[PDB]
Amino acid sequence: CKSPGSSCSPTSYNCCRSCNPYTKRCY
Repeated sequence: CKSPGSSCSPTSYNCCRSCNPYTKRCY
């Protein structure tokens, strides 16, 4: 899994961190 600045739509599970909704990527 990813964690930082990685593309996410809402709960795309692309990252084990969280989805930063300003960049539509992870924190």
